[PDB]
Amino acid sequence: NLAPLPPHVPEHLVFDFDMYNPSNLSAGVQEAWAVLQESNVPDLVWTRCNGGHWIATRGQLIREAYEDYRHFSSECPFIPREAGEAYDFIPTSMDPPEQRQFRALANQVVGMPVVDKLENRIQELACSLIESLRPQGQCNFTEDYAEPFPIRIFMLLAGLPEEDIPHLKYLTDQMTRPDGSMTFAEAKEALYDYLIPIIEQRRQKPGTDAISIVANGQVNGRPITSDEAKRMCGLLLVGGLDTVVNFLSFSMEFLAKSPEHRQELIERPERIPAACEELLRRFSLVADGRILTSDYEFHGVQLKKGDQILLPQMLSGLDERENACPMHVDFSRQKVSHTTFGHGSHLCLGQHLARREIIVTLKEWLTRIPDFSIAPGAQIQHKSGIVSGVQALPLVWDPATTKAV
Ligand code: HEM
Repeated sequence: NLAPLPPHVPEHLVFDFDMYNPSNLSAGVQEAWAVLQESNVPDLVWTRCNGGHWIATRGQLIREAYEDYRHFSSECPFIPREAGEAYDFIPTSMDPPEQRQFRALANQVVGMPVVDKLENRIQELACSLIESLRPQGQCNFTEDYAEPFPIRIFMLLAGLPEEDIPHLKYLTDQMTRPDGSMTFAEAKEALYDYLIPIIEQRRQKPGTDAISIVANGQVNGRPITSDEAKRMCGLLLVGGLDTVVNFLSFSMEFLAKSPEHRQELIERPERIPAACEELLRRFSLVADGRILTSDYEFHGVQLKKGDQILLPQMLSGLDERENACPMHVDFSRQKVSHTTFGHGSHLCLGQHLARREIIVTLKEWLTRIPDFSIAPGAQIQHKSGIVSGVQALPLVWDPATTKAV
């Protein structure tokens, strides 16, 4: 379903990419997107799918667009428009200078100091989940570890009941990888029906959980509103539930297939940090955009006020101009260039938590279960959207090759 080409678009710039169902999906998600970087594709293209929108295909353009909030506003950051429209998360649907005050608070909740404090639980929970898995010689990594690990830590941070997971998780998924089961607004509403009561309850009787800190926070010398708090917490949930979860499955899927990569990490543990970076570049998975605040001419292409443009954070690091042999995983690259956690003022606050969750998992999984692989005849399927994912990850191993700790 291609929408009719708007008048201002040179037909030579058309490239019908469907962000929700790329063509090469079988080959893998990062691979399906990278077709945008082939020689036959202009740097800046227009796609008639999902209502028509621009796509910047190169690291350089993406970084520029992200730096430029004057022209490229966060107001309507999701494609399609109804989604970017219904989207009112804070600080994500705001531009500087307004953005800054909400950012500062959100930072209080997810920042470094919080990670440092939660470190022992992270380490505790991972060791526990793995040890539990170890003797089975088989899981569903996606359901068995990728989901529980990050979510339980979040539920811990937020002081929310583990029981709300399934419900919460469904709504989150609807937003990033729309099912067709519910629209963005319907989905936004449900997450909101959820948060409302809790926030109220934490304004009256504050805790030490993330929600309490948000609900009772100060912004521009005055108290945050209830609606504002609802809107921050809404974002925290989606990052908490939907990002780390998917990243881990790509990395684990990759590790299950590359014995040599596993080994390197086992023998030269000092490399874990460099490898985490490489994996964040290679298995990057977020694609959001911006809205043109006016007519603007960008790299010789005429953009019209109101046009949306996708600036796929995923693409910067896969771009050959940025990284030689981009599709190749090399833990010892001189420079790992990516924008996996974004670029500009909206640079991801949860990056610290995310990095801690990844490193712990690698170090801990490798220690106990150094040798594993994908279940014979399982066919791994990726999914595309704002946040790309893995559907299921059937792994098998010989219990006799594991090590208890
Ligand atoms: C795999 C890990 C993650 C990746 C790849 C990721 C990616 C991103 C991206 C690309 C952005 C900027 C979007 C934009 O400019 O439109 C962002 C922003 C944000 N992320 Fe992360 N995210 C991850 C994990 C997390 C976690 C664990 C949290 C905290 C629970 C989180 C919280 C946030 C927040 C609060 C923002 C907004 C910052 C602002 O608007 O100034 N993210 N993330």
